[PDB]
Amino acid sequence: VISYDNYVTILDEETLKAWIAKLEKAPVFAFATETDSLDNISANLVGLSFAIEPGVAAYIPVAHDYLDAPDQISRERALELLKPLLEDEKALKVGQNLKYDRGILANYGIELRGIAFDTMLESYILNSVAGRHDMDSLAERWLKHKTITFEEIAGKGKNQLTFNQIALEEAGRYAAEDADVTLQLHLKMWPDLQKHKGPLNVFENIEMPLVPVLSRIERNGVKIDPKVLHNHSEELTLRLAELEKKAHEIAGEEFNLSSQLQTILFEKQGIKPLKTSEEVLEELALDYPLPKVILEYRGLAKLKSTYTDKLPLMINPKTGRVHTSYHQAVTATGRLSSTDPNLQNIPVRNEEGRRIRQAFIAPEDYVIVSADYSQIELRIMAHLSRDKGLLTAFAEGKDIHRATAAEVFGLPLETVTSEQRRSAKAINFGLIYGMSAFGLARQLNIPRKEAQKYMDLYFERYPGVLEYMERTRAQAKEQGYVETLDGRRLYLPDIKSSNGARRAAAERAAINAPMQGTAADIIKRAMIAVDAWLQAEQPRVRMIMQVHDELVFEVHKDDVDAVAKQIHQLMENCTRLDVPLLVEVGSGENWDQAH
DNA sequence: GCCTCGCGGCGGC
DNA sequence: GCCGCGAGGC
Ligand SMILES: [Zn+2]
Repeated sequence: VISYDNYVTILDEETLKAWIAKLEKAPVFAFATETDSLDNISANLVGLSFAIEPGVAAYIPVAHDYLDAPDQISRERALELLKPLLEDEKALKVGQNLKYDRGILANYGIELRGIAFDTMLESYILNSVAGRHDMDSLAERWLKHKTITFEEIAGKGKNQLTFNQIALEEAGRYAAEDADVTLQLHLKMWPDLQKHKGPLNVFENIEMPLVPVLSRIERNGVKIDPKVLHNHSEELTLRLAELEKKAHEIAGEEFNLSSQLQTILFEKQGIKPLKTSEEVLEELALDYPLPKVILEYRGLAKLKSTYTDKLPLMINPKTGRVHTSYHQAVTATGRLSSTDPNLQNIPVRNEEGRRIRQAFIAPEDYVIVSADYSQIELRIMAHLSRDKGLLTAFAEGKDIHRATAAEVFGLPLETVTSEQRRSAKAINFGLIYGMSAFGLARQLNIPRKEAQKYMDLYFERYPGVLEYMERTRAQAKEQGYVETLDGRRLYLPDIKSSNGARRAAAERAAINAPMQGTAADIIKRAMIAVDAWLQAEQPRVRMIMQVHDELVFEVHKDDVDAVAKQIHQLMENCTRLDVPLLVEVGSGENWDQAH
């Protein structure tokens, strides 16, 4: 197993100073933080652990307070001896999700500075789709070492012990083993990473410097107005009733129900539909009423609970603000998923979604400033296909949907019917998602091979797009992956799936990911760029959220004119300067007003 | 306290 | 590409 004889628990200053001297001369050192809660802003540090060499790791208890607990170094002293090591940029620390550890250390006025290697990210940059990137999983994968899962030394459920209650030597067993494994994992992964500059560059210059900016954004969080949501909740209740009523105008009783089960699904028999919702029961049809009205219902109920009713319950008591959680190593293409307030999931073009964005308030004398990337994936696609047509559309500011419509439908720009710009929009966005022709016919759902004819007309006027496409489908099967403009690799194991039906999903994915991924890398770079500028100049502005391509700030009303200008300089410049970039900036007293 | 289906999650303690 | 939480039958 692992226990009390491996790692040392440091309960006295003399030993601690000895360990600091060796940390001062180590090339890189690991390190962990042990707390009494996962809330990075309300958690109290309970102990730390460091490992300098496989097997050589120790635990330092500072705040264990159970019945009759042994005397320990105080948190204050342990930290004042550890602080200069912790803030020394020349001291390269290694850890598993060092964003947490940065936040906790930030709570004591300590700015963690040697954030050199984060194992969870090395895993993610090594292979995005390889599997779960949590340490227990990396331990079985990279080292076949079954670790001590947290649940063992703390218990499960309600009477789960928090770390400070857990006995000094058991705590030590987990925390020091953690520190040690983290280091061994770094020792396996960093070599492989160094192999080939694509991935290594993303790690070195996007992924790792982003970690402390993500701890800043979460700890800033957002200010929300619980009143506005409550009004929209009463209203959402009302609206559900109609659906309930409108839903029932298309049928039925009977009911016991609602809500799912055999009750709504019953009608798949007599309300003659083809035959687990959102999904199946393709109403992709105008009528039948049942798989249409109950979808309008599920959607607003969702909206109601998930946002309108949960957002008021998530205000942090210490800050009076909501702190969304950004997960850096979870999506397959390189994007950031926000959870708890999952900003990505609030509907952009919907009337009930525009109310939610109104709840996000700018504090007194501050306004919300939004900076969004103007359809960057199409500008990225334009850059990946070397198609002079698309390049020029963007060069002289032509609305690409209308210019594309003028070429595809062979007609003068000035007279483009809006009826044609829509058909041009569908195709254009289609190619970004690697839309398999029928995809167009089902998105712009009403034509058949007319879409096929459309694709022909677009590729004849824009050959570069399918040049791009074939080249990508090629390197996809060939190498087993596709890379973004900087080197991020999506590994596609099923591109060669021996006609495994949706092997073609990997083909789609192959054309999709380079665009999604380069956009993602571009935003991360912009984030790093802006944050840097904030840490140096410290203007009255805080970066409060990031979602889908826009970055939301909270700039002081007086300073907005220069700040919106700086964002405009930073973002479309020290980012992917080889793509033609446009960032739209808005200001309003709330997120939607700034949109 | 128990089972199955449907939507939103995956790190850190 | 696999796990969880929450609702409805019960
Ligand atoms: Zn930890």
